[PDB]
Amino acid sequence: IKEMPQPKTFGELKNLPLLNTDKPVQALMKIADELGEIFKFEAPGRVTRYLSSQRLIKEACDESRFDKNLSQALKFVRDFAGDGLFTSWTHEKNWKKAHNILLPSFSQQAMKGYHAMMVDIAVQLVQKWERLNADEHIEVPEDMTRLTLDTIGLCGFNYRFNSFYRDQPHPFITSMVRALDEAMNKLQRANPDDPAYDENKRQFQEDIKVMNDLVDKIIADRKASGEQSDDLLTHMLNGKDPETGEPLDDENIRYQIITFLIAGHETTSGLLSFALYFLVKNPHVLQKAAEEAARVLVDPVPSYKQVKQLKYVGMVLNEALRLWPTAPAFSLYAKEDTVLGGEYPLEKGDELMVLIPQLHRDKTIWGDDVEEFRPERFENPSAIPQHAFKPFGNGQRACIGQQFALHEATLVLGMMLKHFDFEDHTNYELDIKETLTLKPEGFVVKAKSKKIPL
Ligand code: HEM
Ligand SMILES: O=C(O)[C@H](Cc1ccccc1)NC(=O)[C@@H]1CCCN1C(=O)OCc1ccccc1
Ligand SMILES: C[C@H](N)c1ccccc1
Repeated sequence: IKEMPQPKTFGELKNLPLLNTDKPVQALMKIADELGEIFKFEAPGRVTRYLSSQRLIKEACDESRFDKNLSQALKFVRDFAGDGLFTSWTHEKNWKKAHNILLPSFSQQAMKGYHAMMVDIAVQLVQKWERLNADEHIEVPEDMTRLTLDTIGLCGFNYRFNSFYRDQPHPFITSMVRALDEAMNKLQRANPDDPAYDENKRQFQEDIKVMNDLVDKIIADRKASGEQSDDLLTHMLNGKDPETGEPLDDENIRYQIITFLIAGHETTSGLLSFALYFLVKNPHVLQKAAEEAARVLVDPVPSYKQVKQLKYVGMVLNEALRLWPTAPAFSLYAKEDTVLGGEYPLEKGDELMVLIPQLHRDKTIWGDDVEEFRPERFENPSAIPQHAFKPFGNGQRACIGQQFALHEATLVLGMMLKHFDFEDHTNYELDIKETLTLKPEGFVVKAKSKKIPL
């Protein structure tokens, strides 16, 4: 039994001003490097503890001992995501209900049904790049977000955002991004009292109304037509929870749609961006990956079966998730009084934060080379210890979208590597923008077509 280290303090603000930065996760990563596997973090009326070691995170991941907590970031996202899967407590009736209805829609099996629609968007990405002139470059995060948003639109609700036809966002996305922006900015802030932030508050209320009206219309216009298009919206309108026997009500369905639209703008787009970054910075790896893409994707249109064969492309994506897990933290609470790691006594209710990028750098798991991009670490998936690798979180509150994310990222990265050579023509310096998620800002490449017909 021993006392926790704590980073530097600002009198009565405690540690809060440490979050007065547009890169809080990165600042928390540098604090973990200084203080080690566990530190205390206090704000006025709040105390959490950041975990960085596999030794302590394997205990936090014990579902008999700890459950999902909504962090301050999750409570602010709930103002527009409501009791959707990502922002609901495990004990809220709508969590288990929604989880049991949607779990079949997100299985490895359901991916065979989404495949055609994903390919439709991936082919739009490849044609865009095939049609660039010699002088031009690729804005990598911008194009990946166009792809992932369009993919979740079409598979989710049979809606085309047509992001490859635009350089200005949909009225929904403007509100959605501006809501999320306001939600992360609030973390550091003084209070919800300053008249200054009323304008930020006014705007936030108009954005919640805009997202709510446009998604409530979508539900309404789909119940209008009676059409049964095999999409998440159909599954949610017809689907019945086997426990309660009930379907979701229209309000919860609107919350699920908002939740899914954010995920598929903010997470998979980041994975693909990091993955391409590590590939252009590691030529030997790009070469192994492009060899597999060219051998496997022998048809102009990739099949489900062919994407499952891209083992090494899978390993690249897992290595990108290891260094830069795009949803970098999740929050837990003690269900009862308990002792963490034989050393840190917690009371019932006490909060933990899992710093996933730090977990993924634990030299006692991964060796001394933790900063190296080596997809070969993942050649043998049973060599990875339990709870050493948690990019999709933990237990029943893990990412429902995991197989959807990996199928889309494997398909698209497969096709990119099949169709183009890539040049890091600016020698890009990694600059990680923090929203809810991580993305590489300003990441630009050139592609040189291999002139393979679609
Ligand atoms: C590479 C992409 C993604 C990563 C790294 C990721 C990561 C995560 C993680 C770490 C959690 C746990 C959060 C927590 O404990 O607070 C989570 C939950 C969730 N994710 Fe994802 N995600 C990704 C893509 C997606 C996609 C594409 C969707 C939807 C189509 C999605 C939907 C969700 C939902 C609904 C939850 C809450 C599930 C529940 O608790 O019942 N995610 N994700
Ligand atoms: O939101 C929190 O409670 C903490 C930050 C905090 C604020 C006030 C007092 C004490 C701690 N959040 C976090 O540690 C991290 C860093 C910034 C975002 N974040 C987070 O966990 O956001 C929720 C989230 C959403 C989506 C994906 C991962 C994580
Ligand atoms: C990280 C998680 N997959 C997420 C879910 C919904 C909205 C934003 C993020």
